Amino acid sequence: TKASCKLPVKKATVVYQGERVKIQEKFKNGMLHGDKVSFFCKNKEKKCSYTEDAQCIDGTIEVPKCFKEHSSLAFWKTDASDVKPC
Repeated sequence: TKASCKLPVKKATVVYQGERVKIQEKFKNGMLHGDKVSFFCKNKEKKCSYTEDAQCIDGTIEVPKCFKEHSSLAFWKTDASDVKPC
């Protein structure tokens, strides 16, 4: 009775099983229920980036607010997906 999720982004990069990929591609057909993937983010307090593990649920998933599909005022020149881990 485990359904699948739906890539909430068309170009999101997460770390599934310690591997960096694009949920919009690897899971182009939605993500499997329970699938755990971390998103890349940055810490203005530590000046480093890290990962936010996520969990796919029966047809529903809650991506970490950290991720920002909207750039608007991203500024800087190193999105979390391309930052060094603290």
